Amino acid sequence: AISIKTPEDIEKMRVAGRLAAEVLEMIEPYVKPGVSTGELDRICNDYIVNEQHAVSACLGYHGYPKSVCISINEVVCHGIPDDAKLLKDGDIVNIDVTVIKDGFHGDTSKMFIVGKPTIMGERLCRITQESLYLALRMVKPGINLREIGAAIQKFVEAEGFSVVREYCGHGIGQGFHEEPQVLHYDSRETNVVLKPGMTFTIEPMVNAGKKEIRTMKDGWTVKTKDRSLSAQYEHTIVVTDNGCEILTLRKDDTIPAIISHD
Ligand code: MET
Ligand SMILES: [Co+2]
Ligand SMILES: [Co+2]
Ligand code: NA
Repeated sequence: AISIKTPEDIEKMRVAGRLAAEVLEMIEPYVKPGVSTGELDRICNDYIVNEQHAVSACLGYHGYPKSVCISINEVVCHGIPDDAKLLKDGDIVNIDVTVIKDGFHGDTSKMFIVGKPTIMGERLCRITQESLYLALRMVKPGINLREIGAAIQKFVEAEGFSVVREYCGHGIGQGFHEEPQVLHYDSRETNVVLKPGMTFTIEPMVNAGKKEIRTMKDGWTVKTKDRSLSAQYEHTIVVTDNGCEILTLRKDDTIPAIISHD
C-alpha cells in the first residue's frame, strides 16, 4: 500500500510543505534563553491557525495535547511543550512541525541552539544535518531504501555518534504516517525500490552517546538511556524522474531544492 502521488497531489504537498517550513523560519527570533517551550508552542499554533489558515496535524493525534513537538537536549522526540520548561544558554532544541492544508500534510523539523552553543551541541547538530543531506543526495528512482539507511548509519558512526533505531521516517500525504517505514540504519529487513511520485520523510535522530532510548511515564517523551544529547532534522520529499525535490526547504537550508542525477 505505498501510495503514488499524482501531479495534482504533489502541488498540494508543495503548499503544505512550504507552510510547515515557514513556521520554522518564523519562530527563530523567539528562541532565546528564558523563553518557555509552552510559549513557543502557542506562538506556533497561532500562526498556523490565524495567519496560515491551516491546521496542526499533531493536536489530538492519538491524544497529543499540543500543536508542535519541542525536544530539548537529551529528549529524543515528542517532547511536550510546557509553560514551566524554560530554555537556557547552551540548550539544543528540536522543533518538529506537521501542518495540514487542503487535506495534505507537510512534516519537517530542525535543531536550534539557544544562546551560546557548546562544542558538543554544535558538532552534534551539524553532523545530524549532514547525515540528512547525504541521504537526500542519494534519492532517485530505482534505488533501494536500504542503501539510504545504511549510508546514514555509516556516516554517523564514523563520526563517533549513534543512530536511534526505534523511530523512523515515513510515507506521508493525505495520511500523516503512511508506508513505507524509512529506516535510518542498515537492515536486511529493508527492501523497497524507489519510484517517482512517492513522498516520504527522512528524519534521523542521532545521539551523542549510545543508541539506547527510553519512553517516559508520560507516554510520549523519549529520552536517551545514557542521558547524552540527541539531535534530529527532518524534511518531506517527493521522488522525481531523476532525483528528488525537497518540499520543506527553508531559507537556511544549504542544499538545493531540486537534486538531479545524470
Ligand atoms: C507526536 S506526533 C509526532 C509526529 C512527527 N512530526 C513525525 O515526524 O512523525
Ligand atoms: Co515530524
Ligand atoms: Co515525520
Ligand atoms: Na534533543
